Amino acid sequence: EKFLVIAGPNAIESEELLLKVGEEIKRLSEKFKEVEFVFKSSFDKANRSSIHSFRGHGLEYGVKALRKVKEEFGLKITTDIHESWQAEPVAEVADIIQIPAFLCRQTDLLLAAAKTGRAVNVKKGQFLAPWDTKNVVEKLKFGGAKEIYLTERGTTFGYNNLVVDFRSLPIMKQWAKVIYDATHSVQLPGGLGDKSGGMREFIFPLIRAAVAVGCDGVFMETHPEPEKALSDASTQLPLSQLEGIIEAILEIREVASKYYETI
Amino acid sequence: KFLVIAGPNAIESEELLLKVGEEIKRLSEKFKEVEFVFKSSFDKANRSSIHSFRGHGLEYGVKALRKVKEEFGLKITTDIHESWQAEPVAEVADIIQIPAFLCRQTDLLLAAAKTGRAVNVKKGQFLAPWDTKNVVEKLKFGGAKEIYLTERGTTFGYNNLVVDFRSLPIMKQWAKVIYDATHSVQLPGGLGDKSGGMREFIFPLIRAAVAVGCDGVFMETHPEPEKALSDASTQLPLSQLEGIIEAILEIREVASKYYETI
Amino acid sequence: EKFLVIAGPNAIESEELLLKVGEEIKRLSEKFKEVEFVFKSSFDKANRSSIHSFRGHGLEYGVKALRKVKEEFGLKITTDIHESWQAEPVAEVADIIQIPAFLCRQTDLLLAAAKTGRAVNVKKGQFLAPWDTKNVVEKLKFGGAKEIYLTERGTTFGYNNLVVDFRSLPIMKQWAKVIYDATHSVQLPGGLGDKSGGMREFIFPLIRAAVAVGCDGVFMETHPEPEKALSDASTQLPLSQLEGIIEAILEIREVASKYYETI
Amino acid sequence: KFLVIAGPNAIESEELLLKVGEEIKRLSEKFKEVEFVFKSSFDKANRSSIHSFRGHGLEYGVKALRKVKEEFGLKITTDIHESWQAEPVAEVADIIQIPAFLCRQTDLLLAAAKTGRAVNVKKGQFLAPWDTKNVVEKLKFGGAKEIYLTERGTTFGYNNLVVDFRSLPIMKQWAKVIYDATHSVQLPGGLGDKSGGMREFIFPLIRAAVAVGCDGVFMETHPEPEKALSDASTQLPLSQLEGIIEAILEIREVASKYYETI
Ligand SMILES: O=P(O)(O)OC[C@H]1O[C@@H](O)[C@H](O)[C@@H]1O
Ligand SMILES: O=P(O)(O)OC[C@H]1O[C@@H](O)[C@H](O)[C@@H]1O
Ligand SMILES: O=P(O)(O)OC[C@H]1O[C@@H](O)[C@H](O)[C@@H]1O
Ligand SMILES: O=P(O)(O)OC[C@H]1O[C@@H](O)[C@H](O)[C@@H]1O
Repeated sequence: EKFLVIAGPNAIESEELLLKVGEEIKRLSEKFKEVEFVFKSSFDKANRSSIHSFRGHGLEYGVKALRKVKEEFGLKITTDIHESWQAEPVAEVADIIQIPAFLCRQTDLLLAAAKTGRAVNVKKGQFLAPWDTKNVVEKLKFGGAKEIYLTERGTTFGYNNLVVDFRSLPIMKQWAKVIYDATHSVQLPGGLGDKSGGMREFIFPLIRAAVAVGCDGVFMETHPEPEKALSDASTQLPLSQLEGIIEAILEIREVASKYYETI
Repeated sequence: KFLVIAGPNAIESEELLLKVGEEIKRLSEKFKEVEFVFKSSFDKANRSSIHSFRGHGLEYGVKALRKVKEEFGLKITTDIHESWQAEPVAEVADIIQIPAFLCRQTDLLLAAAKTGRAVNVKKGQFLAPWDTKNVVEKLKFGGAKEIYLTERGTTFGYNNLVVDFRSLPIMKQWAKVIYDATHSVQLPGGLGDKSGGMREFIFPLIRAAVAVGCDGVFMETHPEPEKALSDASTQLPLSQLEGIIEAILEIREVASKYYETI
Repeated sequence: EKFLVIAGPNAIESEELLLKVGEEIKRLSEKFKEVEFVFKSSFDKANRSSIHSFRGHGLEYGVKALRKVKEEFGLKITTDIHESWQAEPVAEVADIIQIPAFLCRQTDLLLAAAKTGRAVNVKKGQFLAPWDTKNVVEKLKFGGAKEIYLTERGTTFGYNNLVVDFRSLPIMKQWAKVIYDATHSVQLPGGLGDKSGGMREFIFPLIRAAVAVGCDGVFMETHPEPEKALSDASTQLPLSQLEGIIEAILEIREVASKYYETI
Repeated sequence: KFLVIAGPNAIESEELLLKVGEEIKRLSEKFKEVEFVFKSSFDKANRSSIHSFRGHGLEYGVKALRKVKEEFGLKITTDIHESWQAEPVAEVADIIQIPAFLCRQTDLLLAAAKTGRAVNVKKGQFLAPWDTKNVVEKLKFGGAKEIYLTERGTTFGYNNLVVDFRSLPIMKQWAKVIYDATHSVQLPGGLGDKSGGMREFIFPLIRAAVAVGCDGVFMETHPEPEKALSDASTQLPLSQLEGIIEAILEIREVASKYYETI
């Protein structure tokens, strides 16, 4: 099957940032024809730790910027919703509606996404056990979703730390396509006090682990200059490294694929 | 004075709310040293299963809660799940409750603060005690003046929660602290299509809460927990409420002498 | 029943330190007649994180120093063993043989303590679940132990941190007398890099929690000047505070006792 | 070259050791790119139950292991539990293994280092990856020159272990790293009087280990795990060993190009 790579800047800092990142993703989609690229970026960070952190420029602006990426680069789009009413308008541009980790249990939000007809990707809550996502998929199917994804993004391990239990990949694959979020999996929630931290040095090794185990795609946030990102600056991958990382996971996936267990 | 938040988990009917409210009123008259606040959710917006009980709607819920406040003269508290619900709920709710999974949703917090009502935030199972400082800050920015933080357990491996009592003194640095004696013993998704829990530990842990030191306790109670349409594994039998309250007042009286300052 | 208080300096830094601490414990045992005091101190710290940390002055010296405390103050004694052969000689002075947390599963060590005829107190491993201690008691009974204690000293919670799940008290009470270790429960394993850290400000509050829940005794390490301790300096209680803490737990125990559930 | 530690968990009999040793020898001849080390414990000193299988003694165990080394010319590794066992075991063991629960016992570590043999320490379920720096230091102080650190899971709530693969690169800073594919999927005391485990995850996680990067893998194997007198829930069927090894060599070959330096 076609491997999915969801990538883009964490937040829509500006329409210009999106086009800059989108141009590279478009170039990569031309080379890596066996990959299905989906451009990602949030029109709003509705769950920042601090009231003083960057949130975004609103839904209207965000959708407009995302539509510009799809229009100019012919790229598929995905962004996350935070309250039920946002589903309808976001569905106008988003091919995949993303459900935030903390909100993976909010029935109304899941139902709102499901009835749009768009695909739905649920970030697995840090409080959820792999087998607890079965009910998440059931809600979505009940709501009309035909294309469902579950994203592994780490589990609460003590305070301000997350661990990735790779056993979750084959488990969640029993009821949905599985995506591995390579950048949030290394973040240290609230690690910096007023903001979450992260350990970039582990992004690549853990992504190699994910593809060796077997998943249906990877989620990677990238920015031209991570250090200047208005959000998740500790975990966003330098745009220049995207190509190399993608080539690596395709190679590892190929050599490992024959050993992937049938679920 | 000591705060005691109690009532049925979900508003299964205003009939249920009146029966429980009646007992809470009787206790209210018996323990003048305590401030009772009646709690009940008009909607369970985070059930594990799509087929589980959610409720009868915000309008039915607000009406029933209003009945309780008018008939028993009890303060009210219920939780909201989306920003637009803050305003209508503020009509009856003396304290607006913010769900644990939603403790980081800025718009929900601000919406609650805007109503001018008191705000009680359930500490997320994914949050560290010190991470709540930022939660309180958002609320103050939103104009909230009476803010509470509720301990309800922390993710400990899969389908299990642990109560780190160090959180009580830590959170006390920036807000009034409440101990949720009901959900702290629940086992998330432990029953497959529902969450479980161990009632035998409710009392022991609540005794620990007052020995450590907290500004109040949160306890869900139902006449027949077994028949509850929600959180049946953790809800306390209405008949046992009085005994537990008297017990925590006694322990608090003696232990309060040692509560550390600030 | 008579409440047990196990206290003393973490390690036998010198015979003089033991006598100094012992004099205070003797004085307290005279006032708190309803309490059964047991003097504790390790003749060896066999599990320090660093090879450069203080271990002790040997078994022979340690036993001699402990015997001096029992002889001079008529106090009961308890110390921990690390290998099977130490049981016999330690049993000569120790009324209660303590089994280290990391060693709570070493069958031979448990058996060695059990056959001495002395009481045995097992520190619950940081890797053990409350219900896993049942088999620990079974081994001891099999080995001849008639007086068994299980000590709560925290559970691994993420890295370099421990949490106390007070549900363990009523659970372990099903098969043994339960002791709460008020000082190790607040330590941060390896928190200081080459040594473990600790948070003293939580010692008293958590001990209040333990007695409110209900236990058969408390374990508290104390030192005249914690800051100068050659081990566990972050968690040892100033000797001057011992009396106050003891009085407090007796008061809380009394008021709470009528509510203690029958196991 | 890549290290592969394999063999039956416990020395149930030298007969069992010879049968398994025979297959490991055959693989040894088939994969010259790999260095095989035969493993088997002469004693299970940490069983949950007093009634469970422990072994036939150090003398019987050392003799059987010596048979394996002499008949198949395979290096040997077995674990010790008390300081005095280091010396006699060093007679046959090329690598002395230190049990996870005992990774902080200074005298055990020093005793192992003194023999001059290689030392492989199972990382305690209570240890953080960075805490192992001190473990290696003790061994160097004791005179050890060939030191390994083995990842075998970390305590994650009750009766469960999680593998934090970030530990591989972190521990690589001070020792050669081995991934225990067998015990990493075990569920401590999960079966009441014994530990459980989920075999279905052994292979997937071992693939992750080589993709991340490690100096070797540790896998316990038994002709009929079902009949094993120990760790029956995690031991790998002898027939499946070849396939898994070929698979990890292939993955390692491709992924090794990306192993980060230092
Ligand atoms: O405000 P902090 O704690 O940095 O992090 C919240 C972030 O974590 C993720 O949910 C989002 O990317 C959001 O920006
Ligand atoms: O998993 P289930 O039992 O469906 O729901 C979890 C419960 O935990 C709390 O958030 C609510 O009271 C809710 O009903
Ligand atoms: O060397 P560190 O890490 O400080 O701590 C080991 C200590 O933790 C407890 O088992 C003992 O009291 C021992 O001294
Ligand atoms: O709980 P049980 O199955 O008795 O023993 C735990 C096992 O885990 C490992 O230390 C040993 O291989 C031992 O046999």
